[PDB]
Amino acid sequence: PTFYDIETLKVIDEEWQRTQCSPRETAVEVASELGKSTNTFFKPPCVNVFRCGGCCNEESLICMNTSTSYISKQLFEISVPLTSVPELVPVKVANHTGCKCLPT
Amino acid sequence: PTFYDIETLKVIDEEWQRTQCSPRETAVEVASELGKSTNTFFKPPCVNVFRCGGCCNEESLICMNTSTSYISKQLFEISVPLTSVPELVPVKVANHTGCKCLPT
Ligand SMILES: *[C@@H]1O[C@H](CO)[C@@H](O[C@@H]2O[C@H](CO)[C@@H](O[C@@H]3O[C@H](CO)[C@@H](O)[C@H](O)[C@@H]3O)[C@H](O)[C@H]2NC(C)=O)[C@H](O)[C@H]1NC(C)=O
Ligand SMILES: *[C@@H]1O[C@H](CO)[C@@H](O[C@@H]2O[C@H](CO)[C@@H](O[C@@H]3O[C@H](CO)[C@@H](O)[C@H](O)[C@@H]3O)[C@H](O)[C@H]2NC(C)=O)[C@H](O)[C@H]1NC(C)=O
Ligand SMILES: *[C@@H]1O[C@H](CO)[C@@H](O[C@@H]2O[C@H](CO)[C@@H](O[C@@H]3O[C@H](CO)[C@@H](O)[C@H](O)[C@@H]3O)[C@H](O)[C@H]2NC(C)=O)[C@H](O)[C@H]1NC(C)=O
Ligand SMILES: *[C@@H]1O[C@H](CO)[C@@H](O[C@@H]2O[C@H](CO)[C@@H](O[C@@H]3O[C@H](CO)[C@@H](O)[C@H](O)[C@@H]3O)[C@H](O)[C@H]2NC(C)=O)[C@H](O)[C@H]1NC(C)=O
Repeated sequence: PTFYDIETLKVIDEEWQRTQCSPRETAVEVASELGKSTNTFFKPPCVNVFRCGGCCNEESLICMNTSTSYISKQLFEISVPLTSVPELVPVKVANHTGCKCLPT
Repeated sequence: PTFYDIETLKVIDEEWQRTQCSPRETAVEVASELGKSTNTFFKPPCVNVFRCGGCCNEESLICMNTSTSYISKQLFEISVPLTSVPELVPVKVANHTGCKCLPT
């Protein structure tokens, strides 16, 4: 075990660690998380919340949220066509606060 | 258009911008990007590369890579069972360097 050897391996592990199941910030399209009837739009269409992702030690395991809170995010509801008026509505979208690899 | 009004809207747009199609760093499981025959493992199993994602202005559009480079990432190949020895191999994994919303 030379000294140059260690550093690289180290670094590779840090790589491996940064890929592990955690709540990472992601872009969620609000339509796909609700009923979305009769072409009631959103603007903006998407929102930045934290979500679970990343790899697991064993294959059968998956990154699943173990806890979740719900942020409120002001958005414009546009029903086009057509009317009248889009209003500033606070929609509740799931922020994942806990994760763990699980079955499945 | 009051002054408090502006700030919030501003901020919401910045939200909207941060969700738009771009190359964002993500965790790729190396098995799923190759042949993966006869249970030839990897360790670590995953790797941090840049990939395309995010929302698009219109619905029919998707974030697609328009350019891609290929990073080389030293990994351990373990064929278990079983032998012999896992060796430090440089695998070539796709780093997305360009994106744009497209059809589809
Ligand atoms: C893990 O996070 C997900 C979000 O990705 C959570 O799923 C959500 O769970 C809530 C609460 O059960 C669901 O709200 C429900 O919606 C139904 C019908 O759409 C409504 O009738 C109920 O009254 C309720 O409000 C929501 O649908 C669901 N969202 C999804 C899956 O898209 C889940 O709760 C989280 N799980 C853990 C372990 O915390
Ligand atoms: C949405 O979920 C994200 C992540 O799941 C939440 O961010 C997390 O907030 C918690 C709050 O306790 C942070 O815990 C602590 O953070 C401080 C930061 O200095 C740290 O010193 C402590 O050791 C501890 O970790 C956590 O770090 C943070 N995670 C990330 C990645 O930002 C966020 O709060 C959730 N949104 C809301 C408002 O519920
Ligand atoms: C967008 O990025 C993707 C990666 O997610 C690129 O897909 C990859 O394209 C390369 C080059 O065509 C493929 O390599 C090929 O593999 C086949 C068989 O597996 C081999 O026979 C060929 O000789 C070649 O080396 C690779 O399979 C493919 N990877 C995927 C899709 O998982 C794609 O090139 C990028 N597109 C743009 C617009 O740059
Ligand atoms: C893998 O792809 C990522 C992103 O697709 C590459 O990161 C990007 O690298 C380019 C190199 O030109 C950066 O462009 C310039 O970055 C400097 C940073 O100070 C900035 O001042 C310039 O305005 C310009 O944007 C780009 O920012 C950067 N993107 C991110 C999000 O990091 C990365 O280089 C690719 N891996 C390899 C080695 O091919």
